This record gives sequence, C-alpha cells and structure tokens, in this order.
Amino acid sequence: PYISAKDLKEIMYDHLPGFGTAFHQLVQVICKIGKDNNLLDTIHAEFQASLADGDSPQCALIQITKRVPIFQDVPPPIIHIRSRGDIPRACQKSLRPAPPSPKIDRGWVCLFKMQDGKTLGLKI
Amino acid sequence: ISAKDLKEIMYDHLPGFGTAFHQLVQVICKIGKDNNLLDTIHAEFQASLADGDSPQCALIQITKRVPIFQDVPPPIIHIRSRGDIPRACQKSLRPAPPSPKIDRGWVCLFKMQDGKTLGLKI
RNA sequence: AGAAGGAGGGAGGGAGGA
RNA sequence: UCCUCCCUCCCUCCUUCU
Repeated sequence: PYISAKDLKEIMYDHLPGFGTAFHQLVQVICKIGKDNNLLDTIHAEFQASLADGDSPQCALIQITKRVPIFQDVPPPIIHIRSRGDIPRACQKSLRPAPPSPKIDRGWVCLFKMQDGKTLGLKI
Repeated sequence: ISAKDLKEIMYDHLPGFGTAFHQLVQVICKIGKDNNLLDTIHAEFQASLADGDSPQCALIQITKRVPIFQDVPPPIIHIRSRGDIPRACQKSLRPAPPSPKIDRGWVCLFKMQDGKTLGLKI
C-alpha cells in the first residue's frame, strides 16, 4: 500500500488553494523529511485523520508537524537562495528572523539563507 | 495534591475566562481525580512550565504525555441550549467524528436537549 | 487555514443611565 | 454631550494555541 513522496505531495497539493503559499512550502518540507525517514505512510494517515476531525487542510498539515514525532526532532531545513525576491509572493508576509533552535512543530517551516548572509525563517 | 486545588492552580495561569483551555482544565482534573493521577498530572504541568512552555501548551502536553488521555473518551456534558456554552468556546464547537480522541484536541462532547452533539475541539 | 488573550481603531442595531 | 450593557460588521498591533 506504500505511498510515494510523489503522490503525497500530489494529494496535499490538491487540497490547498493559492500557489506557493506557506502551506505549499510546508507540504514540501513534510514530504522530504517523510521520505528520508520512512514515514510517508504515518504522515498520510495523520493527514486523513485530521480531515476526519474536520480540520481545514492547512490545519491538517500543522497537525502532522505537531503529532508525527519526527518533526520535533529534525530542524527546519536550510534552503540556499540568492535574495529574498526568490521567495514566492504568498510567503513574503510570513518571513521572520529565526531564533535559536527554531522548531518545525512550532511553525518554523524552513530557513531561507541568502547570499548576503541573512537568514529568514518561514513562520506559520 | 487535590483536584479543587490543582484546577485553581491551572486556572491562575490561564488568560480569559470560559475558554477551551478552562474546559480542558476541568476535564483533566476530573479524569485525574476519578483515576488517582492528580500527582502525575500536576508534575507534568509543572515540568512543561519549567521547559518554559506557555500554560496553554502545558495543558496540551498533559493530554499527549499522560497516557490516561489516550485511553478514555471525551466526557459527555449535558446542556440545555448551545447558548449554555461560554462565549470563548463557541467558535471552537464542531461535530465530532465517531471516536473523538482527547489527545487529538477533543476536549468534551456537549449533548443538547435536542439530542444534537457538538464537540469542543482545540 | 482557524481559535483564544491583550491593545488600537472604524460602522451599524436593541436596551438602560447621566 | 457623555457612559454602560447586549448584537452585527470592518481594520491594524502584540502574545498564545491548533
């Protein structure tokens, strides 16, 4: 029954409006950490269970970070970019300087590292 | 440690009155009391705070970390009308799935005189 | 996406008081 | 002229939670 990083992203993506929003990014981060730790299934199941509770798909993504334990243990991934323009418009409003040991299950999706040295966290 | 006392501790930390966390405090202390686990629940509450967690966070950690809250259904609370539910919880009401889990944020189930049931969901 | 708390503000309904 | 209570609705700020 095992699912693919490919189609999970597909599914979760089907469920959200907009393009390149903080939640599309969060989908990407969840699936990557998903693959590399062999939890794409645990993760799909929590996504479904949260929709059953009545959670908006945004909220469901959030529940994964808070309920699937891997995400309390892997830091938000660093993503090397040139400049802040490279980040999608929808995410612009959600960038914040990151504090020490930023946690995914606290809303820190990823860390954008630009070529001027400045790092900006994507905060949900 | 006592149920009455611990509720008052937990409350003294919470913002507002009549919020979902106030309801959760009552559920936690009720379950803790029926089951002789107030000591465990209090320790975990204090432990969360020491890690620097918000009191709201600490209550959630109890539901996730003290195993009893994985193994019992959300309490059924019987009420006259929906208007009997405090203002702060109103926007948090929603229909429960079949086996709502307390450790999934389902604080309790309000059963009205009409037989209709809404879960309080955090 | 949504909720709670505090703060600032703007519009309109019902009532009561100075 | 002002105040209080309740009911809609709109904007911004801080914190918390899912």
